Parts: sequence; C-alpha cells; structure tokens
Amino acid sequence: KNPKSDKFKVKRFHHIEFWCGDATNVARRFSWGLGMRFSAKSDLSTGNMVHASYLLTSGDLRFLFTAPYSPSLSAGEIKPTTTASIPSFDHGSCRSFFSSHGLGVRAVAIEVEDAESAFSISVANGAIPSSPPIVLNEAVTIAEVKLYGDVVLRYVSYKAEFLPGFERVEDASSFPLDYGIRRLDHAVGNVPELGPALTYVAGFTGFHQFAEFTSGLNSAVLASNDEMVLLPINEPVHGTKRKSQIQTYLEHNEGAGLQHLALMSEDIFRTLREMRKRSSIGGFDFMPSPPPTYYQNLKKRVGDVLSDDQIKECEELGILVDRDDQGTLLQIFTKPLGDRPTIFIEIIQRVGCMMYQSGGCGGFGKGNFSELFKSIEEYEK
Amino acid sequence: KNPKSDKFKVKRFHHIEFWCGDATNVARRFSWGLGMRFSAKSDLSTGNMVHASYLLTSGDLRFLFTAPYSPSLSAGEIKPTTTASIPSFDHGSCRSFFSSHGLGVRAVAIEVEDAESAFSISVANGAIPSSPPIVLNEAVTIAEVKLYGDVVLRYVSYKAEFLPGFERVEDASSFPLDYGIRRLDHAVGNVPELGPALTYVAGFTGFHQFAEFTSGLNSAVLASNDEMVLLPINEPVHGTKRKSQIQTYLEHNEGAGLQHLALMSEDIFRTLREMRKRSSIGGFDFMPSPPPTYYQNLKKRVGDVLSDDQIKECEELGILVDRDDQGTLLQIFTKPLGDRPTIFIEIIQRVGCMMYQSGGCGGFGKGNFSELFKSIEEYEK
Ligand SMILES: Cn1nnnc1NC(=O)c1cccc2c1n(C)c(=O)n2Cc1ccccc1Cl
Ligand SMILES: Cn1nnnc1NC(=O)c1cccc2c1n(C)c(=O)n2Cc1ccccc1Cl
Ligand SMILES: [Co+2]
Ligand SMILES: [Co+2]
Repeated sequence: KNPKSDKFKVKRFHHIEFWCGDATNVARRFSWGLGMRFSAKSDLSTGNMVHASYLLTSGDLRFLFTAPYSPSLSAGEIKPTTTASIPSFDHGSCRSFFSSHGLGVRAVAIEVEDAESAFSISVANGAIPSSPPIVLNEAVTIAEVKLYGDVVLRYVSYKAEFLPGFERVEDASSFPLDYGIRRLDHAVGNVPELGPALTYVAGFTGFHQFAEFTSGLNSAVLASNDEMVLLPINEPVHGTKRKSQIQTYLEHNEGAGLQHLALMSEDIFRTLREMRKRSSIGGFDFMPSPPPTYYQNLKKRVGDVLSDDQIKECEELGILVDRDDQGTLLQIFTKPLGDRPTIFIEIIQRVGCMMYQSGGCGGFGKGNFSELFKSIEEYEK
Repeated sequence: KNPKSDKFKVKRFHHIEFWCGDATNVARRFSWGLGMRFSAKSDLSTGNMVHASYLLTSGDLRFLFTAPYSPSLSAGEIKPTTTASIPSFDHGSCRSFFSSHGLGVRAVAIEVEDAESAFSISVANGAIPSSPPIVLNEAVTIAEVKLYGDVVLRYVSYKAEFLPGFERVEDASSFPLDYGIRRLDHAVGNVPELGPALTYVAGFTGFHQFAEFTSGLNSAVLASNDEMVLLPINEPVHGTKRKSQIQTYLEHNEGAGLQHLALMSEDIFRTLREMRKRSSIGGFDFMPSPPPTYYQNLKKRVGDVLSDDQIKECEELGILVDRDDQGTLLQIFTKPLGDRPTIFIEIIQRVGCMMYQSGGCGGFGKGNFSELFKSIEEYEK
C-alpha cells in the first residue's frame, strides 16, 4: 500500500555532500573511480575564503566534496558578509564531524517544491532544525534538518547551475568520464534504534514504509509519494553467532551515520567493467565475489529474465541478482570508501515495473542474504 | 667548499610521511597521479587499532600516508601495549596538525647509521626533541626532532621491509605503476625567518651550506657530507611589488612547513607524458607553461647540451631548463597537491657532474626566475 502521505512536495534526490579533510584528493579519487565529471567549484578561485567545494556529476547523480580552509582566512567575516557559498557550512561543525566520523556523508539533499515550507512543515512535525531556510541570490532556497547521527536532510528548491556562487569548470579540467552511472537510487542509514529513527523521520516527512526486513540487522525503507526518494534505515541485532556489521559500523563511525549509497547504472555490465579496471589504479575495490555455485543457482532463479550469456557476464563481474514478485535487481557492493569500515557504495540496475520505471523495482536485495549463505555452503562441499 | 661537517653519519632520504584525514583516498590519488606502487600497509587488517598507514614506492622514493582511527578503538591501550606501528604517532598531534595545516608533510625521514646516536647528538647540539629513540622488533630504530613548524626530521636506522608491523601488499592490490620517478632529490621548507631556521638546523646536524639565493624570497640549501640529503629553506621578502608567494604559503598553512618535494626522474620526458595524460582524470595539474619565447631562448642557453628535438620535447611538456657552471637541470612544478595553496611537487632530472652523479648537479633553478620573467616580457611584444 502507498498512502501518499508526504507532508510537502518532494521531487528527487538532488545531491550528496561529503565532508572531507581535503576535498581535492577525495574528489579526484572519486572522479576516476566512479567515472564522474568535474562540473562545478566554489573555492579560493571563486572568492570563497571559507570552504573548498567540488561537484562531480554523472547523469543526474551529484556528489559534492567540501573541506574547510583555515578560519584565519575569513576571521573578519560574519554570517551577513560571508564568502561561503553554502550558508550552513561551519568550520567547527565540519572539523568536528570529520574528526569524529572520518570521511562520510554530511548531507542527503532532496529537491523540493519550496525549501522554506518543507523546513517549516518538517519542524512543526518534529524535525530537529539544523540550518534555517536561506535564499541564495533570490534564486535558490536551502534548509537543513537532522536526519540521524550528524547527517542532515537538506532541502533545495529552485525558482526557475548547482548553487549560486559555484562556477562551471573549465573544460580542460573537466574530462568527460562516464562509466554509465545515472542517479542515486537509495541512501541508507545505520542507527542504534530503528523504531525511534523511523518514527522520527516518517513523523516529519510523511514518508511511508516501502519495505521491511527481519543477518544481524533489522531494516525498513521510507519512501516519498512516487517512491523515487528511498531512505532505508538499519539497526543492529545483538545475540547472533556473528557480530552485527551494523554494530561494527556504529563502533568505527562513532555512532549513527550514512551506511551506503546505491547508484543506479544504465548498463551495470559496462559500469562494473570500467570500475573493476580501475580498482588497483586509484579506483574502488569490490567485495569478494560469490562462489560459482551462486551463479549455477541463478539460472534456476532468473533464467526467464537473463540469458545464459547474461548470467555468465554477471559471474565474470561478481554481480548479485535478486528478484521480487514485480522486478529483478542486479547489485554489487564496494569495499569501504575510506580508511574506516563504515561507508560503502552499491551499484544497481533494476529490471521491470514499466508503466518510466517504478521506484524500488525488485526490492533491495533481501533474498541475497539467504541465497549467498546457501551458495557458500554448497561450494565447500 | 664542502667542510664535511655532519655531526653523525647520514645515508640517504628514506621516506616522506604525509599526515592526512583519510589516508586511503590520498594514497590512491597519489598512486595514480605519480605512478607509485602500493607496497606496504599498517592498518586494521594488520592489527593496528591506532592509525592507518599506506606506503607507496617508485624506485627508492617512499611516500607514507597516515591518518588516525577513532581513539575509542585503542582507548585501553597504553604506550607499552600499543598496536601502533609508528611509536611517535599521537591521535591529538595528528588531528591538530591536519586541522591547522591541512594535507601536508609531517616527517622528512633520513636513513642514518644509528638513530639513537643521531638523536642524542642532535639534541646535544640544540635540536628540539619530538619523539625519543624507540627500537622496533630489535631491528629498526626510529627517532624524531623538530625541523621547522610542525615538521619533524625523522631518523631511521636498520640493523641488517619498511618498518616492523607493516605488511607487504597482496599483488592484486599492488598494480606495478611506474612513470619513471626514482628518488627524492630535495625537500624544501618555508619559514618566517631564514637566519634562525638555518642556524638551528645546521647547528644540530652539521649540514653545510650548499647554495644560497638573494622574486619575493631568500633561500639557502643545507647539505649532508656527500650532498645527497638536500634541505633548502625559504623566507619571504616583504616590500616587493608582488606579494611573496612564501608569505601566501605561511598565511594559508598557518605558519612554517614543507613547501615542495622535488622528485628525481630517470626520464623526465616519460614522467611528464605520463603525469600530464592523467592530470584531469585523478592526477596532478601542472603550472602554466612558459611562452614559446622561453624555448627559443633555450637554444642559445643549452643548445650544446640538448638537441633541437630535445628542446622541442621540453616545449611540448612545459619543462624548464637551467644551467650551472657544472650541470644542467630540467624541472617542472605541479599545482598545489591539495585544497590549500601550500605544498606542491617538482619533477627534476639533472645532467652532468659524473664522477655516479654528484648531488645537486646543476643547482635548483635560480636562473629560471630571470629567464622566465624575461621570456614573459618578450612574448607580450
Ligand atoms: C536494507 N537495505 N535497503 N537498501 N539497501 C539495503 N541493504 C543493502 O543493500 C545491503 C548492504 C550490505 C550487505 C547486503 C545488502 N543486501 C541487500 C544483501 O543481500 N547483502 C548481503 C551481501 C551483499 C554483497 C556481498 C555479500 C553479502 Cl552476505
Ligand atoms: C630554493 N630552492 N631550493 N630547491 N628548490 C628551490 N626552489 C624551487 O625549486 C622553486 C619553487 C617555486 C618557483 C620557482 C622555483 N625555481 C627554482 C624557479 O626558478 N622558480 C620560478 C618559476 C618555476 C616554475 C613556473 C614559473 C616560475 Cl616564475
Ligand atoms: Co542497498
Ligand atoms: Co626545488
């Protein structure tokens, strides 16, 4: 069921902002590893004395990387005279975030009809305010509320190119890399307590429950009216024979935070060929592949959806496949993006639910816990 | 003149350690941009609960990238029970360094005969102690004294593979990149006051003055007995019509620190072809090239050393050339390595002074201040 209970008009995921120690090095690593183009900047060269911010894009996917400069560069500024392009930025908050959590997502940004009304309605319905609505160059409004941990949900609304004060990048520095990634599919948080987390976020957004599951974890998915904004949340389950990976996350992250970003590809085969070619030359590593028993069992499970050759290509690339009563999901997971065993990336492509494709088509891979464990037991034999 | 006045036996540059917020992303960016192989690690996977450290190598050049984990992972440890592989590492010192200076060099490490005697003699001769001599696995001794700012001079001595507690990297994660870089030629500091800086370092090392110059700066070079360890130091000169780039460094770095690392290549043409191919896909950018008038004037200055075709290749790659009474220097400079206009890299190759090649052959490029400014005036006409 979809009660379509959003308390304000939500459009799509807009961008993800990482808080970094050095934005330059993280942005360049991510650009090469994911095939994203350097598309906009706000830094000393654009008159920003406060923070360095670099925007990468692939299709509709937008990753922003931000780090603070020395506060001495802007010591005489006040908020009414700031040279920062992102008004919510604060030197101390950014340094405290990075010192506590390491590299990670500070902001999950969604485009809304009206960021001022989204903020006001959210706070009226229980959201903890983080940054009030600010109008930039009479063209864009930005506001932020607490999502979980030190992650904020950022609302952006446009009157009528990323943000005022950002400059488009010189084409020489903008190499047109593209490995097929096209948009953010879902963004997943880890929290100590799922119930309170869900009650809080669904309380101020009106997002409805899309899915739920139970492994070492319990999860549920919150969704916007058209189910294009998807926010799953996990909690650890204690008492299992193996330690919860959610609990390991919370320990190494110093608490709740964003666990993974799932990035939709228009051609997951091409994306994984390109990413795997670069794993050991500056890119991203992938989790160990399933045993060949997993791919033998795939023919029995999705042989009507994928040809034998298409299943062989999944096997070559380490791609996992799960299936709904409605759709089929192709997915694979990276190793952690940085030093700590915390945030990682998922690459996904969905088959089915054509109407445009409906959001969440095929689910989130819950069937691959059992199928993988079973295939692992079969391979040892 | 070379009085050969070293107060202890010094061998060669051993490694450079960067203090980072996220060692993984900086190391991967540097590996791809410079053509350095991932060769050793000390991190959670090797039992280090304190810091993540990744070693890149190209020839004899060793770059180490280190970042702290959450202190909560090691809260019960004490120094006698530490799982850190580098005993001088301290969570607070590392976070304070990175918060203050951003990405930069913490340690300039030289291999010595006996790190305990090097430390004791240094401190007896005025060096400020930073970390006392510690014997690792009865095999390696490491000690540190203050060099300038928050940069330390690190002594390493070996009884008889980087450091105990580091593990060699699995060959799949070790891609054999190589763009021709082979060793560290010199490491340059910026300080507010050259005289006191020189008196201090030469006082505790016995290093002698190799060279001196005067642009916006004054510089002098300290050198070991065989002039293979070369430590230039710059100070700003105020009153010039253009603001001293040394002063800009000090402002953005929050004080003294390491300005550039000059990396010797066995084939600077190949190194620059390879680095420039990668500038916009995760690598390093280079400073704007000299006008064609600079390369027309090169024929008059080094036409007996470099053929016309070799000068054309310098022109294609933006390479600068200077000449001594003894040798010829090919050099080029990167843009800053990170967000701040502070640390950068120089690629160099030296021609002449064959005996092996003598250290510092051809100088450090002082002639290229005048030659470049003159060529710039000639091009406008
Ligand atoms: C709840 N939720 N909502 N949106 N996304 C999510 N969770 C995930 O994507 C997700 C995150 C981590 C592990 C997963 C996930 N899934 C769906 C699985 O099947 N595994 C098992 C698995 C995967 C790859 C290699 C070995 C194994 Cl053992
Ligand atoms: C003192 N010292 N000791 N060891 N190294 C050093 N200094 C340097 O390498 C050095 C560092 C920054 C600028 C320099 C340097 N040199 C030698 C030059 O000629 N310029 C002028 C120049 C270079 C490239 C593009 C335009 C220009 Cl304008
Ligand atoms: Co997922
Ligand atoms: Co130099």
